[PDB]
Amino acid sequence: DQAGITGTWYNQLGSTFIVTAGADGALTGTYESAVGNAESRYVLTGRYDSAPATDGSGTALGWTVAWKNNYRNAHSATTWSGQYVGGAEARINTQWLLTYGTTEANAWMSTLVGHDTFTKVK
Amino acid sequence: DQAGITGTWYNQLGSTFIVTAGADGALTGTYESAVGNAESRYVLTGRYDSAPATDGSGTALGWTVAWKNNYRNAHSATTWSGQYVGGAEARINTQWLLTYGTTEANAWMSTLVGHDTFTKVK
Amino acid sequence: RDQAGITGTWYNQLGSTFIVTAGADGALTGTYESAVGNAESRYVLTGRYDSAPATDGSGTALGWTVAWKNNYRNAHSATTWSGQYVGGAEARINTQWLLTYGTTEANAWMSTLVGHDTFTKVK
Amino acid sequence: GRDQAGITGTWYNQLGSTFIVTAGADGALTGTYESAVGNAESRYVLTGRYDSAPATDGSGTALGWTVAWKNNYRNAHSATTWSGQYVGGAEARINTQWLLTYGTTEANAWMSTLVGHDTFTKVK
Ligand SMILES: O=C(CCCC[C@@H]1SC[C@@H]2NC(=O)N[C@@H]21)NCCNCc1cc2c(cn1)OCCC2
Ligand SMILES: O=C(CCCC[C@@H]1SC[C@@H]2NC(=O)N[C@@H]21)NCCNCc1cc2c(cn1)OCCC2
Ligand SMILES: O=C(CCCC[C@@H]1SC[C@@H]2NC(=O)N[C@@H]21)NCCNCc1cc2c(cn1)OCCC2
Ligand SMILES: O=C(CCCC[C@@H]1SC[C@@H]2NC(=O)N[C@@H]21)NCCNCc1cc2c(cn1)OCCC2
Ligand SMILES: [Br-]
Ligand SMILES: [Br-]
Ligand SMILES: [Br-]
Ligand SMILES: [Br-]
Ligand SMILES: [Cl-]
Ligand SMILES: [Mn+2]
Ligand SMILES: [Mn+2]
Ligand SMILES: [Mn+2]
Ligand SMILES: [Mn+2]
Repeated sequence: DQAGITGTWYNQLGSTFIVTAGADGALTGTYESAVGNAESRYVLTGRYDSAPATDGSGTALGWTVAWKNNYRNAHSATTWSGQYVGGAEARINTQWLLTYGTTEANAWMSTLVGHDTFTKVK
Repeated sequence: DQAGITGTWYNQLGSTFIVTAGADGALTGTYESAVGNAESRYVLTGRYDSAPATDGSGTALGWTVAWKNNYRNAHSATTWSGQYVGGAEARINTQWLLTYGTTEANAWMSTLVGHDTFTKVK
Repeated sequence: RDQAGITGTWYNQLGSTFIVTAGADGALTGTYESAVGNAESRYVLTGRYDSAPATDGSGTALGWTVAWKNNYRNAHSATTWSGQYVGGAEARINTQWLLTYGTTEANAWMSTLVGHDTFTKVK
Repeated sequence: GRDQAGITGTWYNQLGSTFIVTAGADGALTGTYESAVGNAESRYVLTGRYDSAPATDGSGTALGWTVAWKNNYRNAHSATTWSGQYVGGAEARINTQWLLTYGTTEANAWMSTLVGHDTFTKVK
């Protein structure tokens, strides 16, 4: 699985997800969002299942982007939770949560939920 | 900031969240869950907003546990998204997604959602 | 307004059947037939939509609840879908859903699934 | 219905919002919702369902309901759905996660839904 997951992915919004997987269970790389308060690439870090089930089940993985880089700071972070699905139509299917910083009065409105699909198709 | 986040946190389930924060925004550490297909400590990694807003809002952050250990492999990953609230009694408020590896037929049932609040006292 | 647009029979990606009638002032009523899970046949659904939506190209907010009891079985669970109706050439209802099942207190942490369903008038 | 009388009544969550509901013997939830925060004033219609024959075996009673945020004063072009369980006992509780969706353009649909969680008890 380490082969398939490593590389460059794109989601349904046009965002670019560059990731290296290491055989211990680590995800590293960068994220460029096509939408939102975001410009250029952002450090991403995460983990995946190093020894996944060989019966057809996807490989569970997740990663986090804190939306601060050398250009702008959106005071938020997104975590993607999902699974990688091999086969020729190699896909990474996620649900995500995006939290931005708030006062305590506004905390009830701090988190967005959504879902992305990535493939390696430019 | 890093002094504030770094340390040992416990959520409402009794889980143990050991995290180190770097100047760059990095999060690293170990997570011990008191419930679930989990045993002993799992590797975690994430990110946090290195330079939060100046209006008294919380610090955005998130992290991912892949639930493979030397002892247990639950074929799942959890991502936590939320914010660090500093003050006399510091708090991390989060929402999390837990995805487990499925076939494509059962993908619709692959992701639990919940909310965790971590404090510095058990 | 979108009363007629929403009203009808809709199908999601799973193959579930969503039969809904939208009333004059924002009521949703009808039945849901899941193609998956611990479910047989039609279940009662109720919901609300925004009966006076913006007209600035934005979707129409809605949501509804199914409890997974009918006369054939009881899955001790409810799902809520929250979403928007998008009109036009091919109408679509785009949703995210929360499925909660009964649990003890110490198992509450694992009570709720989340997912996304897209309904069209096809398949 | 089992918990048809416990569920029924006037609840409050952690934000101070007010949840006034009536359960029917076979599953229906009807009532009004008055949010303490957000783009809302006064009461909004709500409808939902609950499991009227719950396992009387440790488990909570699964339920869910919806508010569209339009009434005679405001229209916030959004809807919230709560799903969760009623837990009876000495402190009856309703613990929920919620999804709030608001009308968006197609290019902005990605940002259309907030998730959160509300705890209701029958004490102001
Ligand atoms: O936009 C970003 C950066 C990343 C977005 C990209 C996601 S990540 C998941 C998805 N997938 C993908 O590729 N891109 C997208 N941070 C803004 C969050 N919001 C701050 C805020 C504050 C207030 C508001 C509203 N909002 O109103 C109330 C007052 C204050
Ligand atoms: O248990 C875990 C990881 C432990 C983390 C606990 C969370 S993490 C968030 C929260 N916060 C905290 O501290 N602990 C808790 N992985 C197993 C997930 N379940 C897989 C599965 C498969 C099937 C099912 C049901 N489930 O039924 C259908 C058939 C297949
Ligand atoms: O299956 C159903 C009813 C139908 C749902 C259809 C959804 S609704 C959203 C989506 N959209 C669509 O059309 N159909 C799907 N209720 C689940 C009850 N499960 C109880 C339970 C206990 C344990 C488990 C796992 N489960 O493991 C962990 C431990 C114990
Ligand atoms: O607020 C409401 C209704 C009241 C909700 C009360 C909730 S209900 C759940 C919770 N529980 C509880 O008691 N009160 C709270 N409608 C706002 C819809 N949003 C419009 C919008 C558009 C854009 C934004 C941001 N917002 O970003 C900027 C760009 C576009
Ligand atoms: Br923003
Ligand atoms: Br499990
Ligand atoms: Br089941
Ligand atoms: Br608003
Ligand atoms: Cl106001
Ligand atoms: Mn808002
Ligand atoms: Mn189930
Ligand atoms: Mn599980
Ligand atoms: Mn936003």
